[PDB]
Amino acid sequence: ASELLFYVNGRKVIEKNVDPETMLLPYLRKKLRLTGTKYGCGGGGCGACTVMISRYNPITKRIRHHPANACLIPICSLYGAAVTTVEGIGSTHTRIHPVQERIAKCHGTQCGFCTPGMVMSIYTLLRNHPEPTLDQLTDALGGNLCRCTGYRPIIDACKTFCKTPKLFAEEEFLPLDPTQELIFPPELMIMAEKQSQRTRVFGSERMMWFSPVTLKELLEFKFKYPQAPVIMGNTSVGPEVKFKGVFHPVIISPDRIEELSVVNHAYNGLTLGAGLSLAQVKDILADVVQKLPEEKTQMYHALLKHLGTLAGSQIRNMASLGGHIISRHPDSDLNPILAVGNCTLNLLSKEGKRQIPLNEQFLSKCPNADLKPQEILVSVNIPYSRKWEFVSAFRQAQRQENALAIVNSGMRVFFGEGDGIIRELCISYGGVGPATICAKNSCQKLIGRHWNEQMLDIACRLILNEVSLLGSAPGGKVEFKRTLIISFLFKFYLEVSQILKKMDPVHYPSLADKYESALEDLHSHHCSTLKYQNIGPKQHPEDPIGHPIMHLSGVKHATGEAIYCDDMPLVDQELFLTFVTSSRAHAKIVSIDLSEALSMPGVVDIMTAEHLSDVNSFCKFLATDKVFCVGQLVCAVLADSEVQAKRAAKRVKIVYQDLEPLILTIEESIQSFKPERKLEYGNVDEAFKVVDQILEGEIHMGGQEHFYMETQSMLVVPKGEDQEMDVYVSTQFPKYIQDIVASTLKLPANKVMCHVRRVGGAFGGKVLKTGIIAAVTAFAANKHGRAVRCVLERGEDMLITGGRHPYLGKYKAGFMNDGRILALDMEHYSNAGASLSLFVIEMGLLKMDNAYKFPNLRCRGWACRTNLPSNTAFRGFGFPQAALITESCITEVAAKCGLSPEKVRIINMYKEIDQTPYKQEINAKNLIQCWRECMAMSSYSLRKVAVEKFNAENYWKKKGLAMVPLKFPVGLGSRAAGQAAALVHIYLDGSVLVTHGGIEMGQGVHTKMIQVVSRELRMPMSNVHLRGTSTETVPNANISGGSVVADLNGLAVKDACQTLLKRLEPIISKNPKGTWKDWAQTAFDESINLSAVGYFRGYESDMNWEKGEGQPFEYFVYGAACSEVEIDCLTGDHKNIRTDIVMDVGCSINPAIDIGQIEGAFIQGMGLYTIEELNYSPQGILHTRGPDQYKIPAICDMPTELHIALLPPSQNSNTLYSSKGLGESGVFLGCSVFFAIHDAVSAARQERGLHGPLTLNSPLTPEKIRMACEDKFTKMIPRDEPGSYVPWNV
Amino acid sequence: HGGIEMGQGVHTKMIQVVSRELRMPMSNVHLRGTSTETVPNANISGGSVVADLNGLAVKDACQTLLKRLEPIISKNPKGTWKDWAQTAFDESINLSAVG
Amino acid sequence: NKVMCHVRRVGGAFGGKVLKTGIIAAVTAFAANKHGRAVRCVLERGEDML
Amino acid sequence: EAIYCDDMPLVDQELFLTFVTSSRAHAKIVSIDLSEALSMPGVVDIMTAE
Ligand SMILES: Cc1cc2nc3c(=O)[nH]c(=O)nc-3n(C[C@H](O)[C@H](O)[C@H](O)COP(=O)(O)OP(=O)(O)OC[C@H]3O[C@@H](n4cnc5c(N)ncnc54)[C@H](O)[C@@H]3O)c2cc1C
Ligand SMILES: CSc1ccc2c(c1)N(CC[C@@H]1CCCCN1C)c1ccccc1S2
Ligand SMILES: CSc1ccc2c(c1)N(CC[C@@H]1CCCCN1C)c1ccccc1S2
Ligand SMILES: Nc1nc2c(c(=O)[nH]1)N[C@H]1C(S)=C(S)[C@@H](COP(=O)(O)O)O[C@H]1N2
Ligand SMILES: Nc1nc2c(c(=O)[nH]1)N[C@H]1C(S)=C(S)[C@@H](COP(=O)(O)O)O[C@H]1N2
Ligand SMILES: c1ccc2cnncc2c1
Ligand code: MOS
Ligand code: MOS
Ligand code: FES
Ligand code: FES
Repeated sequence: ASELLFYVNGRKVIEKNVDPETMLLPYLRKKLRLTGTKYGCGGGGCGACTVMISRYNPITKRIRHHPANACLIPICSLYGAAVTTVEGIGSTHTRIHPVQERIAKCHGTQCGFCTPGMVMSIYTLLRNHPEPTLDQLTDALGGNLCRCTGYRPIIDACKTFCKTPKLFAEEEFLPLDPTQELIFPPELMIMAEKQSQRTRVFGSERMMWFSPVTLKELLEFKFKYPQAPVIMGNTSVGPEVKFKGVFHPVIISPDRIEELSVVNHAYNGLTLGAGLSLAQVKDILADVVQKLPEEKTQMYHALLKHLGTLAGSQIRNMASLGGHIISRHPDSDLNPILAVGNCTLNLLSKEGKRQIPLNEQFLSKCPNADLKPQEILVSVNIPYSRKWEFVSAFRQAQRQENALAIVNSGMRVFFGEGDGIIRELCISYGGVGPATICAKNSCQKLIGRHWNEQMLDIACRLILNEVSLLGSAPGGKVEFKRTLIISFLFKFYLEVSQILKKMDPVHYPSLADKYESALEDLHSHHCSTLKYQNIGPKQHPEDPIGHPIMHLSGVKHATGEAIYCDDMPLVDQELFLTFVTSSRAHAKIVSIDLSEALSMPGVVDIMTAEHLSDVNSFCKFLATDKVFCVGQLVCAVLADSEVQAKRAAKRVKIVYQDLEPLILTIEESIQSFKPERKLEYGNVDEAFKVVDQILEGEIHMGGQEHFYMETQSMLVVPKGEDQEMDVYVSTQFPKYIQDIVASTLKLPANKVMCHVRRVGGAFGGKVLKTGIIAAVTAFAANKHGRAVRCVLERGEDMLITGGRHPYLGKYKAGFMNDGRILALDMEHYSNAGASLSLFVIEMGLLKMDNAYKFPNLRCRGWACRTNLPSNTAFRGFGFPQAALITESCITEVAAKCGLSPEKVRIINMYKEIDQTPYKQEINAKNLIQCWRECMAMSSYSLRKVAVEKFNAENYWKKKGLAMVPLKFPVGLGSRAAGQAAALVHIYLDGSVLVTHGGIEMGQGVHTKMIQVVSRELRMPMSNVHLRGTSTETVPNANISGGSVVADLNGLAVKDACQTLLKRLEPIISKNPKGTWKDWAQTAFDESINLSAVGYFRGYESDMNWEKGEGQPFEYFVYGAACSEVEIDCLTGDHKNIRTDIVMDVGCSINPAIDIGQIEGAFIQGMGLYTIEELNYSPQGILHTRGPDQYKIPAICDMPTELHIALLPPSQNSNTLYSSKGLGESGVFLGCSVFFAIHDAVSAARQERGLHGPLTLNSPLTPEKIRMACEDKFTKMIPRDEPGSYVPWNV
Repeated sequence: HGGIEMGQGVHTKMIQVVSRELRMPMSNVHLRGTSTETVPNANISGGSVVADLNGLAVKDACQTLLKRLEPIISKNPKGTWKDWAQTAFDESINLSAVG
Repeated sequence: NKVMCHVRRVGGAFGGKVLKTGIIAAVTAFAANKHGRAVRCVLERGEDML
Repeated sequence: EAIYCDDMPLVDQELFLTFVTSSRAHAKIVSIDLSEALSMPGVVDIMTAE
């Protein structure tokens, strides 16, 4: 019956008979046509859907602004609220807001897909803190992920708001005017001013939603519908219904009930209301710890600590305290701390008040200790600590911030009296079972004992007995979890045996000098410097080549006006396509049952391989009789809406029959015929006879998800004449989309056109699978004579799409005692997934050499078919894998030689003039110069001894340092692959329209082409415009990949402009002072054509793989990278302190864009080598929930200090304006972090007496780090027999 | 091309021109329409000369394409257009032309 | 370079789809831009003749 | 199946433009009153030369 009234961007919104299942993110985009708020992941993780919620409190008479993720907000909970969106704060047609201006002009957008989310986080903080500190801004951005920029640009923009040659003019930014901000809509203030008691009701066929606005009403609805969930923030229930198949027919969702918002400062503690957000609790507790004595604020410190790392700011401002406590997540960070602190819950029912303790039995949901079905949590009591009462909280995860815990803990002690006899003890752990667990029996046995090391040894063992983990346990990481449990117990000992020394120094002993670093955690600050050339006096001041010109679409990224593929409006009567994918790794499809699915609401069609017949293949789209991996396409469900399609897809019943063998690993794939790729240089077998030492070793390397922020997206629109299709798709290869769609429809290419304006990141993962999906989508569209849209959710996308190839490298190395590798016999193995990969092996081998001359070399490679998602090409294209393995070989030799890796790197380096394994002459002057400048700027030698100084002084924390050189050759297989084309029109007003085969993915290609046009035609960039990329305008264009897009399309764009000048030479000479409008007009008047095709034939390139020699590369991008880290030997955490990068780029066409490519590549590499990890079960299922969640780098992961230098220009008359195409280059430089961690672990291994075989694999995770730092805790843990259990992973 | 189909059958005549000049069936040629995004600065479709003048421009483009493909066509006289186009791409010869 | 005009076919013209067509398109595009919306203008036969 | 301009599908949220035309051959426009017209259902805007 009730109406849903709220505001969005100042404008009233009324929905009558509203569906209560409607979420805000869909509503904004589809119903309000506000497409700036984006879909990234759909679980609150990435912050792409960040918005501002505003509410008036009629009691306190103040407007409260908080951030939130729109993907989890149900619109029925917005009654009387004011949503603000990226569009709301400014636009190009109104006026640009400063946050929008600065994030763009600081070059903080590349692909731009994360920009609106960043803007709304920044904007929201500024509305609460107009004069902020940088900490407050970076804390707000804790939940905001970016895959392109590396964060530094966004942090520079944040600094401009903080009181305290460049890429951007900070002084030119208009100042923030807090008095001229958006007024909170006055009507909502009037609505709140009358405290209506009317309980609101919304409904549909599926759901009934009750919003009680009083406590009396709330309890009345809790009696009626006892099993209905009380929705507050929807950050627990929301993700469960979204992808754990849960459904609630009745929802109770109360408004701000004053009893649930209580903040009572009691005599013996405080009572916090169940409706308070976690962010509000953090403020309340941060306030009291600053104004009460430390003796009483012990519990509030522990909660503060874990609230600092709990998700990001968006989830904290949504999630409620009561919701946290009641939802009882096993990996809850707060509940273990609450468990140990004698906290009690204030319950309330219709039939009265009640109070129960928050104990292990409550956390394990024992009915007699739980809430009754008819009652609610009103508030929680958290008492003040007494004298000699101490509490600590610990946690470890994949990264420091915005990531679920692997293990966490709360631990309390009580001594009383003052002596050292322990009188109470509660020790709770999370992430080690289905619920939070208290070691009640261990603690009972420890009562009466003293606080000494003899307690620890026994306390560790009976804890290890009590908190048992089966080797098959959910989450995996069993051996690591075991260690963390006792390693936190060790840290707790040290914290307590220190506050005791502080308070009572004569009785208790001082800590061991080397041990003290265990207590301080690894915090952060973000410093950076950017060196580059700035030509110059010779050049015309309006020539834009060399200048740091902002990305053309950058401000539109900031305002949300940039249209990405799904942002295209609803086409009349369009349908939606979604796929049923395989749930088995290698099985026979015995049957499919579409009966229930076909009958369901909105369903137009469901296609199997049968229904595609002879057009189910290219150069198979849907599975036929067998499946060969999880995530393979099986059915295509077509419906009138997205929800209807997803619903019907879940009721498609497929039954399988598993098949042997189930091949998952590379070793398993090695047991018909694979083609070999080989490089022979010198004579390896004779070299092995004349070397001081021989060394065998290997390293495995994990894959990598692309994690483009824009998921796979397309709109396929049939014209309704001559079977014409228009295909709008986020892809890197329009020509391939054209071909596969045309082929599928059995049409000539002239009927199918593919159009691409922009792609929200790609990195290689928007090519082959994109076309398969576009082919299937276009089949449906043609079949039903309707436009069809296919956009994948993040889970589907990661499963359906591939990743980077996992590698295995095997090497046998002969070397001298000074560290010269005179013989090397290399083997590469790529994990291909279900299909072939060999392109990647080839580039692996050709770029394997990197910075080093290997005078006798035998490099061999083989792609390996497994039953996992079919992996694709990735930014780096074999080099990140092939380079790491040679550095691994170098590091193992260094160890045997007693020399540092950097001495072995410099002794094996290519000389100024030298030759590659494939007989190409190279000028490695800039390789050497990059290495030297990187040693100098980083002050390597001085920091080297500072790290050795630290390591000799610290036992439980170590630092490490590494430097790595870069040679990234650029060049495709052949001349035809590197050809490119453009089309340039000059209109009679003098304005220019240009286009070309290249695709904007965030790399700023289109910006560079306008810079090229500006130079060549001698006109401002404002006078040139580009719409996008199309097969209708420029045919037969090659893939946008290989670090050469701007490089090659730039030459074609140049070619077109020069053709136009040749024609206009007569016109220009007769009127030198004339404008372009005059020249264009007088050209038309004299019948001179003002349209021209541009063309570049391509770089000459060849490779004879029989002989193993050729000229495949046009030029070489050189560099070096130094990185420093500190590790936590107890937990396995690490911090990246500093990273210095020097890079030969030739003459940069745009140093803002080119520096942005280095940072992005570097951070994408850093992730690959450290924190990015895909977990697969023994049955080939990808794990995607809990601590198994996949984590790209965040702001917390970004190096604290970052220096980037570009080497002065080098003159290369074979490329566009002597520039070098980077983009892929910097990825490998992130292994500097890998080897810095490798060094740090070696320091702990040397001190402790652990010599010999140190092979750490990539990704170098906290699991791998901590288990490498062996000690009494690693040797102590329980261990299972290898084959006695089935593991969760590997 | 810059010309507009008003019912006078201009587009039909341009495909007839393309069919003669490239020596291919009319079924192998397609036209979608007219656009300032593809062909700039086009004069009015009037004066009894639309097909007349746009036909000469369409002819001009086809001949430009043959000049480039003359090497390709002589080495393989029996070949199809698919073969000639493919081998043109393989040898970095442009297959787009203004008329 | 910001404005593109696309024409697939015309259902007869004979000279009468030039100057007034552009006037109407100019006015129509002013509205579309003003309100940030697609705008369609199709005349009835009486209006058209007048 | 031949698509003419008005045969193009409804674009999402598109508006419609129609003209008020002159009913006199040579006269002065002493005034225009858009008051009733502006208040009526669906009306987004009415433009004069102003
Ligand atoms: C992206 C993301 C990251 C996260 N990261 C972390 C992390 O790092 N660490 C961590 O510890 N947690 C994390 N969480 C979990 C989060 O803290 C909880 O989901 C949240 O605290 C639950 O609060 P809520 O208000 O959303 O509960 P809701 O989803 O609204 O409700 C959950 C349950 O509690 C019940 N309930 C709620 N209020 C009451 C009441 N007053 N009386 C009775 N029953 C009630 C409901 O009936 C329901 O069954 C994360 C969640 C997300 C989505
Ligand atoms: C590669 S040097 C270069 C690069 C960009 C521009 C430029 C020169 N000129 C020359 C002025 C020309 C002379 C020829 C016809 C058009 N008029 C404007 C400008 C001068 C002043 C403002 C903007 C520009 S744009
Ligand atoms: C102006 S003479 C003219 C006009 C139209 C066609 C034509 C000749 N040819 C030549 C065959 C060419 C030879 C060159 C390459 C392509 N093959 C088909 C045809 C023969 C048979 C069927 C259709 C056609 S299309
Ligand atoms: N922001 C952004 N940068 C990116 C990519 C991307 O998808 N987004 N892709 C990379 C890849 S894999 C390649 S091959 C190059 C291609 O463009 P370029 O040749 O102009 O550098 O861009 C790189 N940089
Ligand atoms: N069916 C049809 N035929 C038509 C017209 C038309 O609108 N429809 N316009 C005429 C006019 S006024 C001119 S100028 C010519 C232009 O086309 P052409 O030069 O190709 O004949 O077509 C003539 N024939
Ligand atoms: C198909 C898929 C990926 C590719 C990456 N780089 N070059 C060519 C490719 C062809
Ligand atoms: O060539 Mo980039 O898409 S791996
Ligand atoms: O030239 Mo025809 O439109 S009178
Ligand atoms: S946070 Fe909602 S889209 Fe990723
Ligand atoms: S620009 Fe931030 S995700 Fe691409």
